[PDB]
Amino acid sequence: AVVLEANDVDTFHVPKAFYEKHPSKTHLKDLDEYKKLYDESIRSPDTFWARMARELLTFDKDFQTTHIGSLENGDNAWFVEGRLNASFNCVDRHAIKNPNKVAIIYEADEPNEGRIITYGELLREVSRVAWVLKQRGVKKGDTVAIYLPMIPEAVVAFLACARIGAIHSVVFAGFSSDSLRDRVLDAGSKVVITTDEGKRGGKVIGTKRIVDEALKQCPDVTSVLVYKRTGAEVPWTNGRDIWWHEEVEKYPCYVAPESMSSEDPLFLLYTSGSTGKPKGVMHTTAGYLLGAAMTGKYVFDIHDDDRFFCGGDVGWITGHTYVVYAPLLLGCSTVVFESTPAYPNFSRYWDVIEKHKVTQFYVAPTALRLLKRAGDEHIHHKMEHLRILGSVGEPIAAEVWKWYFEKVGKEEAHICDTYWQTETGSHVISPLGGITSTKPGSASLPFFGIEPAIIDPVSGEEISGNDVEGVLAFKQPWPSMARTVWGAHKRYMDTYLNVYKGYYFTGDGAGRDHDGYYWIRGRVDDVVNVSGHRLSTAEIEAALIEHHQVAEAAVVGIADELTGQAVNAFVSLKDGNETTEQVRKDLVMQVRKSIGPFAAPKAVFVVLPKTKIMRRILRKIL
Ligand SMILES: CCCOP(=O)(O)OC[C@H]1O[C@@H](n2cnc3c(N)ncnc32)[C@H](O)[C@@H]1O
Repeated sequence: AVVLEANDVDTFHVPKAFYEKHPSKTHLKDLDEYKKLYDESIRSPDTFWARMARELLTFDKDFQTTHIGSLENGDNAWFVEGRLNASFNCVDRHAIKNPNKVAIIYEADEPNEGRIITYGELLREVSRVAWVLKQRGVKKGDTVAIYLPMIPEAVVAFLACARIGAIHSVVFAGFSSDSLRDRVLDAGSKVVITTDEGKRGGKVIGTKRIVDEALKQCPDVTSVLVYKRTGAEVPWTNGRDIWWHEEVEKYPCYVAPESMSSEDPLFLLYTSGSTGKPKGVMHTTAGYLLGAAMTGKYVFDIHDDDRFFCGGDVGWITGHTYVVYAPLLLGCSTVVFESTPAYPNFSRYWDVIEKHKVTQFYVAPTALRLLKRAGDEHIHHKMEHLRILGSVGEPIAAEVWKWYFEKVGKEEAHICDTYWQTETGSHVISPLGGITSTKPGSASLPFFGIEPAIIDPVSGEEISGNDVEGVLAFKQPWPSMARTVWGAHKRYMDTYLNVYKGYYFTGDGAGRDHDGYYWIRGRVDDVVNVSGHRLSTAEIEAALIEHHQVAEAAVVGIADELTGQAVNAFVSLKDGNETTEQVRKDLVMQVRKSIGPFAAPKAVFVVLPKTKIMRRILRKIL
């Protein structure tokens, strides 16, 4: 009984109403077909992933070799001779079948201020922005920084970069000017797409003013594409800044999509790591797109006429994979939500679902716990078409699971706790919608092409059998796996492939129970997740140490109901001219200037245990 977190927890089947209220049948017949297809995906993956790639993707030129490389050397290449384009698979091929089919369902910050975009309209707007970038010097292989909020213009900026072969480096709207500047210089981006101002939950985000303050140290940026979101008077540097609505009307509504290799870099997504500077994880085209289409088809049970809603932001891989690519690849409607879960009221999430007849909802448990405390007077909507409920970022608690199952799902929808990371590109351990039975707090079985292993951290040896515990690792590579860390492959190898040779190291502790289910126990390294943002404790410590009156700094993350994790900072202060309260206030703002407002610590305590600072003694006292 080594796995104590699985003691007495029971299996939860798919509700009988799921099958009764289903428009069609699910993609897999039963649980055995999963096992049959899963064992095929790990025994002979070369034949498996080849059949899947041609069913879900349409290539310019066919491929011959499914996979070469290994995890030992970090030289993985998938579908090496194939050629394709991301914009074609997301827009063009669906617009060819029927251009009047809905692609994007835009729900603006204020209710009843959105719009509905068809695949034909999406192809035109993507083609126009593609032309604007081409006429601004964007060539194949260049990087473009996307500093946009959750407006439909963000999805257009994604595929416009992919249509011409550019590499889009999306920066979460709300990072400080210093964070944006660093992500621009590291990727060498010469073009940046942004808005004049942002509108989230009634508050205004001065995006354009942040970009201006960031570009003061980014000289190589020569083009800024600004979209008029609020129309407020914003600083304008002429010759460099250009208005979206002005430049868009100059160029044709169609452009030919650049043929890309399977292993051409598709995008960069900068992810905070265990140490040093935030590193830009890279994903190629064919493998990543196949990962998104596969998980959408089998985890979320996405069909043609479905309406998909993911609460994640585009600044995160959740919005990358499941707001943009996975739904559009499969040809359904994706909901682009610009507001907060509690604006103007706590029923907003469900207001959108009922209005747009959403079939699949994807939320973080941190947002569920906040709405659960508010009261059940807000969730009185029928939400008749809600079929798959998804959680991400943390294991869903048994009490939160029941609320998600009864109030939202009406005891008729399948809850899927999906475990994955930015470097996985898509779900790796998750239940299959309408197939896999679940356990509250467990991520259920692994996905196709995911061979998980429990590793003894001290011994570095794999622990076989069930009812085992250790750290989580993958034995063989999968198509969606990240290919490198931009500008630092050595850092990529040491972080993910040199910890346990022949394995991919997730950086999480895990356990496997008697039934074979997996239980994610959280990060092993110095990494925390606050409000959906992945932060490094070492990075926050460096910002605090920069203060002239901070001798040393120590930051540790503990559990928190409001934001998943809470960053608590221990600081040592020399004598100074201003009091501790002023320094305490000045220490929080200093972190906001380096990283952002969300990186602000919950509390700072002027105090230092050492032998090497013991993080455990600092956490346990809290
Ligand atoms: C994909 C969400 C955002 O991705 P990021 O790369 O920012 O963070 C991934 C990490 O979030 C946790 N995590 C994510 N999903 C779960 C999950 N379902 N259960 C437990 N922990 C989870 C795991 O520690 C993981 O290494």
